[PDB]
Formats: sequence, C-alpha cells, structure tokens
Amino acid sequence: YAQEKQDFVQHFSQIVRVLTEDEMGHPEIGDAIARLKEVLEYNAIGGKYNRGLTVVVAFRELVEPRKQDADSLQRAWTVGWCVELLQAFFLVADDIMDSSLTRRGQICWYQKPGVGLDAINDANLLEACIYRLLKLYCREQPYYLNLIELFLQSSYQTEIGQTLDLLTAPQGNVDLVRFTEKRYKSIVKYKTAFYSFYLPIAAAMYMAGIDGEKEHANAKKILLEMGEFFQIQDDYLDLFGDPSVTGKIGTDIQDNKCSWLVVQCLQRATPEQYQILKENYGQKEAEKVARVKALYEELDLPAVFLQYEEDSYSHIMALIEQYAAPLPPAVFLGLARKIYK
Amino acid sequence: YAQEKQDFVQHFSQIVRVLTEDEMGHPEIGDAIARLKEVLEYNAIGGKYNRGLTVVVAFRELVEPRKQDADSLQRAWTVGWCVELLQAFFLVADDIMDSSLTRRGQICWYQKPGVGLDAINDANLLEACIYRLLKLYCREQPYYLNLIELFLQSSYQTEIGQTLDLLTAPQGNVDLVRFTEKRYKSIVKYKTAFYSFYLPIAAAMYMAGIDGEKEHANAKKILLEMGEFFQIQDDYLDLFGDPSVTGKIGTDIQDNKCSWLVVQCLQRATPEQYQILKENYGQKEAEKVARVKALYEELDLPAVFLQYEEDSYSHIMALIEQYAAPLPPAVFLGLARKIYK
Ligand SMILES: O=C(O)Cn1c(C(=O)O)cc2ccc3ccccc3c21
Ligand SMILES: O=C(O)Cn1c(C(=O)O)cc2ccc3ccccc3c21
Repeated sequence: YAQEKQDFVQHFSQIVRVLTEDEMGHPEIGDAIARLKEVLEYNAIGGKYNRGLTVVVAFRELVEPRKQDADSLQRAWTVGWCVELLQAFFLVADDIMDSSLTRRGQICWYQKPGVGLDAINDANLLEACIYRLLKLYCREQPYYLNLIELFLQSSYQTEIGQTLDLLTAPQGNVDLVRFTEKRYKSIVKYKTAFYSFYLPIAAAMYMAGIDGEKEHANAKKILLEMGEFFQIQDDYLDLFGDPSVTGKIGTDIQDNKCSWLVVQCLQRATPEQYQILKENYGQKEAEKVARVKALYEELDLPAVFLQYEEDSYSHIMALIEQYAAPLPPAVFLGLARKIYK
Repeated sequence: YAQEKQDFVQHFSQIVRVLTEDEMGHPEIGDAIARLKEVLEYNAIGGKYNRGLTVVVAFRELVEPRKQDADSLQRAWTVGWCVELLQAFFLVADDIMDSSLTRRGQICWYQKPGVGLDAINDANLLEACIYRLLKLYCREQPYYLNLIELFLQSSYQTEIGQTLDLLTAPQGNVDLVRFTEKRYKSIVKYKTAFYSFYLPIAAAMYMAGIDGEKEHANAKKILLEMGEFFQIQDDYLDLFGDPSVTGKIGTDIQDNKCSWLVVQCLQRATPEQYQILKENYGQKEAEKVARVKALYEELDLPAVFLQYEEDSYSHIMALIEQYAAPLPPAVFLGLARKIYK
C-alpha cells in the first residue's frame, strides 16, 4: 500500500502543471495563477493522502486490468487528487474558522505573514480546482456528470455538518447540554464520514461504471458506518492516544469539542461528576484538563471504547457480508483493516 | 421592468421553502437548515436583483412564448435566483476579506454578534445552494450540465479576479506602481464582468437551447465590454457621483482601490502630482482624500470619463450590430440602456 502512496504523490506535480496553465492564452492573470500554485503546494501536500489514494486503490479493484490503460489510470490519479483538493479546501477554511495555529505540525496557511483572511479566497480556489480537473480529464467520460454531482453533494453535506458542529460547540459557550449522542452521530456523518469514506469509493465506483442507485446506497451504508467508527476512534486517541505513534498531542478537551469521549462521560456521570466536567471542560491549564481526563478513566470510558471497537468491528463485517455484493468485499475490507488497526 | 422585479422577489419565498426542506427525511439536521434559512434571508435579499432578473428578462426574449409554460418560467425564476446566490456568496466572503462594516447600508453578515468567521461556512453554503436548486429544477433538462459548468466557470473566474485584485491592492501596501490600466481591465474582467454580464445572458441562452460555442463567444464579446464600462462608471460615480441619486457615499480613495480614476490620474500626472497622490491615497482624513479628489479634477479626469462614456457607448452599439445576430438585439440593448443611463 505504502508503495502506491508514492505513485500518488508523484502525480501531484502534473496536477499542478495542468492547473497552473490557462495563463497560456491568458498572460494577464499570471500573478493570480502563481498564487494558485503556491496555494496548492502549501495546502494539498503534507497529509497522509489516504482519501485520494483510496480512489485509486478502489479503482483497480473495481475495473478490469485490461480496461486499466494508461489514460484510465491517469483519470483515477486525478479524481483521487480531486478528493484531496476537496479536503485541502475544508481544512484551510476550518483552520481560519476556529483560529487554529498549526496543521500537520506546520503553520496554518491563513496564519502566514501576508495571507491572513485572503485564505478565504484561496480556499475557494482549491474547491474550484476540483471541477477544472474533472473537466480537463473526464469531460468525455460517461460518468462525468456523476462525479461533478458527487463532489458537489459531498461539499454541501460537509458544510451542513460544519454548520451543525458550529451551532453545537459555540466557541465561547460551554453548554454541555447539547452534546447528545444523536447530535454527535449527526455531526460525524455529515461533516466527516460522507466525504472521507463514501466519496472516495463512490468516485471509483462511477469511474468503473457502477452508477446504480442501490449499489451506491449499499456502499454508503457500509462506508458511513466505517466513518462513524473512524471519528469515534479519533476522538478516543485524541486523549488516551499514545502521542508517539499518533503524530501529535490532543486538545479536544481544551476546545470544548463535542467529542465522543464527552458524550459518553455525560451519558454517565453523577450530578457531581456532571458539574465538575461542567467546570474544567475548556480551559488551557493542564491541571484542569487532566482533571477531566481523570474523570473519564474513573467512568471507565477507555474500557467502554475497547468494547465499542470490537462490537463496531463485528458490525462492519456483518455489513460487508450483507451489503458489499456485487462489489468485491476486498474494497471494503482493505479499508476496514487500515482504520481498525 | 420594475414590475417584473416584483415577481422575481416574489419567488424567493418558494426558493427558500424548497431549499430549507431536506430535513424532511432528515430531522437530524434541523438546526443546520434553520441557520441556512437565516443565511439566505439575510444575504440574498436587499440588493437590486438586476443580475438574476436579467436571466428572466433574457429568457423571455430568447424563447418562444408558446414555449414559455408555467414550468419553463419557473426554472427561469430559479436560475436567476441562482445568479443572486452566487453573488451573495461572493459578497459575504468579500466583506470578511476586506473587513467591511456595512453592505447595502446594513450590517455585514459576518459582523453580526455571534456570526463572525462562521460566515465563511455560511458563504460556502450559499454557493452550494446554487447546485441544489439546479438539480431540483433542471436535472431533467438538456442544458442541465451546461448550467452547472457555467456556474462553476463563473465561480472560478471571479475567484481568479479576486486573487488578482488582492495581489494588486495589498491592504497595508500603497504601491501605486502596480495600478496599470492593463491590470485594471484584467481585474474588472475576471472579478466583475464575467459573472455580472456574461453569466446571466449565457444562462438564459442555454435555457433557450442556444448552446453554440460561437454564439456564446459572440455574446461574451459584447457582455464583457459592457461589464468593463459598468465597473469604470462605478469607479467614477464612487467619487464624483451624486450621493443622493446613487445610494451611498464612496470610499475607493480611502481604501487604496485600483480604481479607474487612479489609473487615469497616474497615467497623467507630473512627478509632483505623482508623489502627492502617493501621499494621500489611503488615509481616512477627509482633508487628505479631498486632496486627491481635487488632483483628479485638476487632471480633468471627469471630462476624460465623459468622453470615455460616449466613446464606450458607440463602441458597444457597433458590437451589438456585429455580434448580436442571430440573437435579438433587444437582449443586449435592454442591458446597455440600463447601464449607460
Ligand atoms: O489518514 C487518515 O486521516 C486516517 N487514515 C489512516 C491512518 O494513517 O491512520 C489510514 C487510512 C486508510 C484509509 C483511509 C480512508 C479514508 C480516510 C482516512 C483513511 C486513513
Ligand atoms: O444593480 C446594479 O449593481 C447595477 N445595475 C443597475 C442600477 O440600478 O444601477 C441597473 C442594472 C440593470 C441590469 C444589470 C445587469 C447586470 C449587472 C448590473 C445591472 C444593473
């Protein structure tokens, strides 16, 4: 897998070439295109590329190898990068909205000297680049319109999710009462699971000619569920994670996030435990956050997670058995294996 | 005309109804949809509606009246409102980027208590609403894909323009040297003229079945030129405008805008006039701005505008004669009449 991830990053350079070149018939806009190039190179590079890579892996497993000519695979590479650009667009914008300082250990684009709120237009350009690529590489393909609509629906759903999330954790408002499990699962589904798990596989499906509404509804049932586990596990690792094997240290408590952990804690917790979480959930002081962390362990949450994970794992297998056909189960199982590890 | 503008605003209420109702099968997202409703009603209402209205006017003049059934006209109403939503999206975002205080005399959405930078996601939702409407009302139409692509290209071109503009007038940097006429016309074309004049007419064209590349290239030649005059005249009225008949007072000098006025001034101006504009172009003090205003009149700019306008007017007529056919010239002349007045 981590060999294919090399050929994927490899293609970025062509993606950039093809995008930063309508200045050919239009030298007028050269300065703008140069900024676009810089936006792409700062923001589309430096993550794990797993979503876009999933398009390519899925594509191979879905389409005949004798159908996999140089051009087909080229479009697979481009659509996966389209997923990554959709992500880069969300992240640049999300970083501004919640005033983050760093992303991928690195300085947030909007925080760089001389960028600031201009990053809002930068973010929008990242979104537009998706549709320029699709038209450049897929205009003639029969699934063309399908992919445009899929990308657009994924944008809209993520944005609804971001809204839900922003209503839910108004930065400057610690109201633990709106952190229900039902609102949690609703936020994970729209803001994270649709574009992170359904979109990549759906894209490869359409590219492989599988446009059937039932097949997508079935692939969606599996992927949304995998997405829900993914975020739940991420909320768990944020805190109890091993900061060495993860990649950074977590701050969900220090940000009043509607984390899975805190939904669980509140779902339990005597009314004294209620009002001591309602006391430390937000501040930057390591004494106050480690207090809640403690209250979590005291409620055995890490245990109820480890139970949840095993239950979640058997549920997803039951889902693959039931709803994978006639797609090769490998397409879902390859994913499950990498998320649940 | 100002009777049709009534039936257009009238339709907004249905637009909102149809948009704020996927919560039907999805009560989970109710709070998000309510925020969307509030975003639409604050931001899509309160301007002059001329761009969207142009779609409808153009549609009637392009398609047979016996082809104009209740459903056709319904889609015309929706696509025009789609233009308005594309605009509301740009404006909400542009207001944040240059820290404006008011828009349409009213408080900028992002400046309202409790909104702030969340308006970035709000802006994106406005954009997404375009494509939800197009799919809801035009999915089955043969020009469906054409309109998606037209809206997407209009987004991308406006965004390139906004980039060009932001590179050009770095708020915090008064370098009068990058205010060339060529950079000016390049900024007006991408950021303003494509979506303001080409998009509305192009949309009606596609809806009326006129998808021919040459016809659009010809309609584009006229409309881009009309757009250039529109912005140039707007830059002129910003300052020398009569604040009573305009609608508000101008600030282009107080903002270091790459205005037509200042491009002209610099294109003239002895090197003492160079360095006194290079002295007052930006500050808020009414003494320093009225200084430049004076320097403008001293260079007779208002005269060279009045010459420019007449020349521009005959040029556009020559363009309509040449490039309108086989479209009814009324479609372009109705526009010209309202802009040049
Ligand atoms: O990259 C991540 O954010 C998490 N992740 C990891 C990881 O390195 O932890 C592996 C892996 C594999 C496939 C994925 C598909 C969609 C979304 C995330 C994925 C993913
Ligand atoms: O609304 C405006 O910003 C300027 N304007 C006016 C005005 O009331 O000044 C009339 C009018 C008519 C058609 C238009 C088409 C596209 C863009 C702007 C238009 C427009």
